[PDB]
Amino acid sequence: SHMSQLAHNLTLSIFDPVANYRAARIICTIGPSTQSVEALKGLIQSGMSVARMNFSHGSHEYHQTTINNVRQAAAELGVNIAIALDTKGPEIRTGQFVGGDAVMERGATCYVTTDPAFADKGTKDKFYIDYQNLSKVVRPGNYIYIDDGILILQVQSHEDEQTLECTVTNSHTISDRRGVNLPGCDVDLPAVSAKDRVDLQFGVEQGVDMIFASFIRSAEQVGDVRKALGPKGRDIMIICKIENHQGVQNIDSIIEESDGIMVARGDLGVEIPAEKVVVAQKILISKCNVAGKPVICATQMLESMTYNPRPTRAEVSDVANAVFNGADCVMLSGETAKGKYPNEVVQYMARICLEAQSALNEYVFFNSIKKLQHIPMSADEAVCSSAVNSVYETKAKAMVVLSNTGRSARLVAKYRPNCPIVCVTTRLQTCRQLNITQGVESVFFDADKLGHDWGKEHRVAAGVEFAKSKGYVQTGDYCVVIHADGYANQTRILLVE
Amino acid sequence: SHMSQLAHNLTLSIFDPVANYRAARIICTIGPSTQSVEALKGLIQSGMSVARMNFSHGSHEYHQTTINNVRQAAAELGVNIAIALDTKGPEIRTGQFVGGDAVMERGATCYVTTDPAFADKGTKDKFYIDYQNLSKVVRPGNYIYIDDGILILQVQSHEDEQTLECTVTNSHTISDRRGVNLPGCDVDLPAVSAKDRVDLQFGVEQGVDMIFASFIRSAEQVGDVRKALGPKGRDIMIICKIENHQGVQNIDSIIEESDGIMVARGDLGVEIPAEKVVVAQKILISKCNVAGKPVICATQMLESMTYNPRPTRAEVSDVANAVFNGADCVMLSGETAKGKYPNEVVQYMARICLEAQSALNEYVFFNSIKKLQHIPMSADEAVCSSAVNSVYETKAKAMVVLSNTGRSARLVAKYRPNCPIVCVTTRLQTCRQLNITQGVESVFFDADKLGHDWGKEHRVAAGVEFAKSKGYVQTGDYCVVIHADANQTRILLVE
Amino acid sequence: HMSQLAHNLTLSIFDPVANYRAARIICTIGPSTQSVEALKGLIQSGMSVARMNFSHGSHEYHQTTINNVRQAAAELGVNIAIALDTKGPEIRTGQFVGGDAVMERGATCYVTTDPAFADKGTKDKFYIDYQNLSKVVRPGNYIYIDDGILILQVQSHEDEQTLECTVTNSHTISDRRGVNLPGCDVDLPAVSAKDRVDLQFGVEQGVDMIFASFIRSAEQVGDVRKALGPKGRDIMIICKIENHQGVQNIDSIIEESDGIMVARGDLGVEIPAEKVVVAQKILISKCNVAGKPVICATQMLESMTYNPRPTRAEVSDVANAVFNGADCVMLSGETAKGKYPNEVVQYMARICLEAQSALNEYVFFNSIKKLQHIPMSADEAVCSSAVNSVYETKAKAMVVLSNTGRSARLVAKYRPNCPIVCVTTRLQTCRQLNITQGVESVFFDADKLGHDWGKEHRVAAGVEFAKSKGYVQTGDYCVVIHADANQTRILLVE
Amino acid sequence: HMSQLAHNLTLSIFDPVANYRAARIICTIGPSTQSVEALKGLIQSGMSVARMNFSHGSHEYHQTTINNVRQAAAELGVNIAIALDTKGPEIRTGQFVGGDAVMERGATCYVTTDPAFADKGTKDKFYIDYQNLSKVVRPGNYIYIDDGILILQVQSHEDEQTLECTVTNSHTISDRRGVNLPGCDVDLPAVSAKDRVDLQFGVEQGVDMIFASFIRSAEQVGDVRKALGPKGRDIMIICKIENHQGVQNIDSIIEESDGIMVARGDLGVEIPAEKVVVAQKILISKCNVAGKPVICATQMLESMTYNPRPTRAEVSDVANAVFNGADCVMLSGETAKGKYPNEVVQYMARICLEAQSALNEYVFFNSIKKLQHIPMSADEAVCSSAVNSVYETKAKAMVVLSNTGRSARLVAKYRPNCPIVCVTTRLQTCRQLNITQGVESVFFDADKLGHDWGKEHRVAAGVEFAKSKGYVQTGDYCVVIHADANQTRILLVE
Repeated sequence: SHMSQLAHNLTLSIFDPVANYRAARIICTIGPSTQSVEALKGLIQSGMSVARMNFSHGSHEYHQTTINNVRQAAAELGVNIAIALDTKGPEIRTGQFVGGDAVMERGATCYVTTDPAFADKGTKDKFYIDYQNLSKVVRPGNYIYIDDGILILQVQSHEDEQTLECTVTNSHTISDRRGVNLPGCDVDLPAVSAKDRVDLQFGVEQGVDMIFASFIRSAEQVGDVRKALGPKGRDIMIICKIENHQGVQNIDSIIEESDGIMVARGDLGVEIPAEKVVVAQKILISKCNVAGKPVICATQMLESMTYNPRPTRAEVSDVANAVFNGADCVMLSGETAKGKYPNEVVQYMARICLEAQSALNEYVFFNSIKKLQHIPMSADEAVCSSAVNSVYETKAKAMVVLSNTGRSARLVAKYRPNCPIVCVTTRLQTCRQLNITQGVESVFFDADKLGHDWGKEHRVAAGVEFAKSKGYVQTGDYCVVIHADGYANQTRILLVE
Repeated sequence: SHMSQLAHNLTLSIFDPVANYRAARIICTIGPSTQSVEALKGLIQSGMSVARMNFSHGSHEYHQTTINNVRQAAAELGVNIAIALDTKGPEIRTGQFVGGDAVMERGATCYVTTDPAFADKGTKDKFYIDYQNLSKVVRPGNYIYIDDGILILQVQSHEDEQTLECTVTNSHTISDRRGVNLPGCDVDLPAVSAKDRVDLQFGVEQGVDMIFASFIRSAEQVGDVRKALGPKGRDIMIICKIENHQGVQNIDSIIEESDGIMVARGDLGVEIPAEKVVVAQKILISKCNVAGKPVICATQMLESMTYNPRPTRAEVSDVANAVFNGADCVMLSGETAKGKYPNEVVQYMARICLEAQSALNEYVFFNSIKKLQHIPMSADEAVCSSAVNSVYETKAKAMVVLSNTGRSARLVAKYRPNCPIVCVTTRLQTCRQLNITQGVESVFFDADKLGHDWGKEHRVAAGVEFAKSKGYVQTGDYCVVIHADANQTRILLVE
Repeated sequence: HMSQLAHNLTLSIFDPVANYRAARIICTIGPSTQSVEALKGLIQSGMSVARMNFSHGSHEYHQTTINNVRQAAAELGVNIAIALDTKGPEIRTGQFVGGDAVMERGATCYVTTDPAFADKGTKDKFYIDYQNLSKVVRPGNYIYIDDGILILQVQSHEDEQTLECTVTNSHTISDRRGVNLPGCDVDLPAVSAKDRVDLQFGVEQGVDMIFASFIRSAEQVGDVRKALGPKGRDIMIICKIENHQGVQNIDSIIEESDGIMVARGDLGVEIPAEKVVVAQKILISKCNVAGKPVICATQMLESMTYNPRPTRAEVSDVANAVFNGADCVMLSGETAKGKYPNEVVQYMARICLEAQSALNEYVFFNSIKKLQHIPMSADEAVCSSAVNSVYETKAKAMVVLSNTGRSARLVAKYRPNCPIVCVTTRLQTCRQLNITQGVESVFFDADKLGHDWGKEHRVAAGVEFAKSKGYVQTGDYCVVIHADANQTRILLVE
Repeated sequence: HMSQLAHNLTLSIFDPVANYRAARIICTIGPSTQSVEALKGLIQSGMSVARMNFSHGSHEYHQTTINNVRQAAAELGVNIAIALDTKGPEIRTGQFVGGDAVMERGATCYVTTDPAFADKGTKDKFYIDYQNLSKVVRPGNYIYIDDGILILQVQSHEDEQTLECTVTNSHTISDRRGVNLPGCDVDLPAVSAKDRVDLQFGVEQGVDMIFASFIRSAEQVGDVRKALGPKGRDIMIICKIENHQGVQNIDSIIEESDGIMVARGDLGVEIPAEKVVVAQKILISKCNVAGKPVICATQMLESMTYNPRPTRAEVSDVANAVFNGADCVMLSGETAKGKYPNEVVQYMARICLEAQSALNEYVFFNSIKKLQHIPMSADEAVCSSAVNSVYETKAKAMVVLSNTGRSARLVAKYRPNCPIVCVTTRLQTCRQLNITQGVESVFFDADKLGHDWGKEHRVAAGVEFAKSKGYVQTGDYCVVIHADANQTRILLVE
């Protein structure tokens, strides 16, 4: 019997043809070294499906350019690249430093103020932290984690109402404006602060496709986001970023009430042990798989390619095992944001994603997933899992989903067929929005030009002809056609003509 | 965990409402006590779906009458009753006896002859056997089996070219013209005798729906029967009767080449031990479910109700278990042909079938069958097996299968959904012909009167309405629609 | 190879029968089989359990059965269990003038509780032994005489002891027949004062098990136990399920008793016959998962009471009782008053052997396995993991050392595809194991052949039996198990 | 609840870590961990195997490694395995004047086989030790240098010993680096004269296992056993899979060797990085199914050679080596020339502990069982059934009496959710089990504490170890097993 992965690894051979449709999706973070149309085209061409604007930095005019360029680059290449707005959030940062940085030393005693006068002239003996309620929330004995939690200062006493005496436990030199975390204090900051509310309204007007919501801990907080986007942005997706343990603990309620998860390894790892982050990843990705919402593998992906032409052995296994975990998206930050090799990172990630995938036990995923759905299931759920089951039964070589919001294509993608899925939509912003779901590819069908398509056949042909041109289907091959969402519900098996 | 029948048994309570819609189908043998339109109406009304005509008896005129009445009775009630023409076959029989019977006592010597002169005036001391090359095929020491093999004669020598000296081993008294079996001789008779060919042509002209071909041993003999049916009957269903051990052996090549099987326990029992025949049944019924072609639990069904008002505690278990094995159909012979209780026999069998069926693990069938299909499967095969899988996932209280030849209805029927299957046909014969396939009902759709229906949605509506008015589905209930040959599945939210 | 259906495709009727019947046969003793010569025949035809029906005959009569069975079995060097089937809360009609009655339909008739009318009853007025009948019966209620194929309907009280009754179903009735009262409180004690003495008789005579009649409560079993005394703590209690009051309770009744008997006939009194079949499946599958013995009970090979061969259906009935999962099949009238007691059993052997050797053995082991609460008790794991070892090695026999039978019964629970050979110091264990399928019991006399502190001697005797019955040869594998402490060997039969 | 996906849904990181590390850690001893003081520290941090890399250093040197490992583990009263990793058919470049070369791009450079260039090479012409190099290479061929990251193209033969080469890739290369020749029959024998001598030294010093290099062929393993000779028959042969010829022949190789090491580094030379990941899965799962130890091998925690903390990716990579199914993880240079040798092992242990205590155990047990041929031999079944018992009973530890250690190794194969405690009279079994996951050895001296014929003393010692490690308590169940015969017990720990 060919039950589960172990059984499957025994057949696999690396010398066999790399089965060619890359399911996994790549997000890049745009920044100084990739903002230009020209360099964006390269990103698209290397394998980007999502541009990620990071609102922790840059004016609106900045991001506005990133928005205009992405659109133009994409239009020139004739593809659809989803734009994502990534929330600043309830961030806590240190001030700047005189000279480059600090040089925090071990034995050292140092001072930390919430006095803004020390922002523009920070020093390694005393520096700024922008969290105004710092000295009203911290006791002596507590630690302040700085710079990805790699620098730890214990708090010793209150120098003044605004300044903190601090011992320096760890030691390492640190750059301008770094990530501060206060374990064991209620950080009162709201998940959608004054700035975010205006950042998110900017995103709605500009027609972003999704939000990457930073530091979500509450099921209730995802609510504050939805509300701040307003009804004029009821259709924009909310992809919650899990960054702290409060978020892991509340993953279920957060998933039940969101559109997807980004598993932010870097941040979790600030106060979660690095080895436990590995498990955390597995748990998060799989909860998402089961729920059928998109999940993104987060930070420190191919980290060495920010400054080197070739990634390290380990970095590679990290990407591969991310796919194996069951990731929809892998993502790059600095590597493409400020990196010295923006095309090469994306290309190489694409290759690793392609490989890993073609070695996965595609089936088990489906079977495992089916076995966990509550029966009796909703028509459209059954409609999809049966279609996927049909793919497997017939060895069908492509699926054509006619989907208009994405619901269907996303709920099919849930059941992991061993073939490419081709989504055909009259909504362009669906094409974009399906760039975070694995294995789906979107073919736009223009209802303004090519008619209303009542008989629904014109759109199905459009899907097959695409599938045909991509190499998925040849005259003879089978093809599972599905439509879900009183009509709705419908599946054909087509003989590709 | 709930994997198989044992698990399922622990939850069942006999006191629970009996899931209505008897899946199994009933075949009756028409004869003197059921030929009247009047009696046939009661038979139909009692639970009959298939009227079997046994051509081992009666002129064409007799069966013309059977057909005419079966038809008119059914037409009057507004139902579709399939007519089976049961082949005579390669039958060996004895002649007649002076007075009712024989009276074979034990160590007695008797003479068996192939001389037709003795056919009308036979005796316990010497009588006729119609198979002409009897003497030319039998060695001394062979047993001659008579009357469902309950009387065994041993052959001692040839008295002349036409007569055999026989010793009597079993003692029983025997009626006129009983079945004769010769174990261990080449019974050279054709599987389609010259008489069979005319009977079969008579079948094609009167528009029978199927042949119940007796004594099939070959892959190739099923051919012989089709070639005899001619091209004007290219559509008539051949059901192969498995009646002997040469038959069980070749069951596989036979199934692969026929439209269905009848497990004739009585005839298998002539020279296979009863206990073995039980297992034979089990094999043949499962071999047919996986093959997806009909199977009929054949003989001696509810036997004592030929002449008693109520059947025996055993006869019932025997029926219950027939449905449990996975039979499509249950057939009566003597009970309805000559029977003193033709209605009550069908009603009781109706009731037993409903009960057993409603206590069977429907799912374990589906899955067990799904996991025995060689992948990759042909589109419609998958389309159906997944359409069923859709049912179990949604607890859909009905299915609507639009099928023209019955192929699709039959292929869904194979995967045992736990609900009524409602077929819609634009061919009337498909309605009759589906009466041997389990848990399916047919709604006819007159493409002549009600339009040719392109969008195939007028037809669905009808299939749904039926289901709605049979009690199967209401507003809110889910319903699975399927058409194959092509390929299309909907899940309807019945309004 | 998941399920039976899949397995059925591979079977062939022309393949040799695997020689070892696993199901066990119980025969009821009566006039035609009480003699040592008749019992010898019965044993050799394949009887495993002498059933004494205490509804009929004195102790002296039953004493004779007990003495004669013992003497028969001994002469053949075999061990035969002895069941004391209980009378219980029976209601019977009185006697009749001339053979029977002949109840015709539209007839009005009279049913008394007055004892005077016992030995001289007619079809116009006849006795019923239930004293409180008239006090528990509203007019309109049906009375069910004779396995409930004669249905009276009550019309009024002619007096305190007599009921006016209209006759519904018309069929003639013999002497003294089973009366049943649907929808009344039959106040009859499960263990009655006459039953008390009966049970104690069995305790003194060393019967091996009781077939307690008409069990309705988990508690009623208690009544049987409390009456067997502390001197009969070892006697097995098999509950007979004879009514819907006991089908509904089957669950708690299994959890308390030592095993079930599925009395199809007496269930069939008011439960429609078709359902009885399903009830049969449920009870057997329930006992099976519980790992306690279950007997398919009445109306078995019913025509072989007067005929030399059974009816087609009477065969399927037996065959299906084995597939259903039963440990035992029973014969009542067929062996008790039958004309062909030997031939009756000899078919039942043959049918059992046939059914049993076509029955997918694995699907059982797996089905029961996948229904046990985890974590399971050591002894439980021990056996299942041994039966697992059996399938993994294709081991051709098992050897269980059990002193009470517990271990053997827990091995037999998980259905290996081979014989189980039990080895015991207790003789009563040999007998007691005659109702659990797939086991054969070898006596090992701790008295004459030493105590066996190594267990190595009893095991040689296990294998040696196995080897002799043609189960295992030099080369074969034998799974050796001892539970309760908790040990399992896989032997390479020398 | 079927597979990892289902199990992942339950898991939470805040559920306390299970306190037993199954994964085993091998360290390559080098110039920074050869002292007893340093070896104590390694062991204490979690090293189970000292690897002697014979590509470098004299016999004298490794003699020192052998003596110290011995003495350190004796002082700490622990049993520590000594592995001899073989040089094999290595192709290496000579030394360079200055530190190294600095290969700039499209520049012509020369390659000699002429020894007189070995000690004084330049970036313009340098030595390579393979003699038939120029007899075996065509113009148009590639010479790979330094684990792949420098590619030369052969242009023409300057002379019988010198190749003209264009430099394709630009990176500088240190002293004596590895040379590879793709699409050339590298003829060198798998066990060379120098290796033959090396192995005999191994045998004489009582190494416990060989880490044989560049194993391409099922019958090259044969050559290693021939060189080890009859005096070293009981030394294990762990074949290193290092080239693609070995990934193809893994099947024939595994079934013929004792175990597999997965040398990502050298596999990575001509096999694209992302494929190696897959080859790792394939090689690991293959061994698990075969029941032989597999070791994840190169570039493990690579940055901790120079840094006090690993990277995020390095951690993932270790973790996944456990999820993939490795028995062992190895550190090469990190403990050899490392600057944080203890901390390297410490961090590694910790990772392996985390990964494993979230690694669905039961799926391994089934994945493997459902892949063994039936009918399996008694000891196979005795072991699988034992584990099945472990699961049915939620037993908290196992105890194997195994002398050569076959049975322990063959139990570990089925992956119980408890620690395995192996008990042995043979000291060398204790060390040799240092490479199978989730097993610990207790040495039972047959010379001081009697022979123990009834095995009862040895089981006590089994359970006591268990007890003192906080695995089993007065109350918990413990599965005892001895195979090769074939006996399983479930003990209620006293």
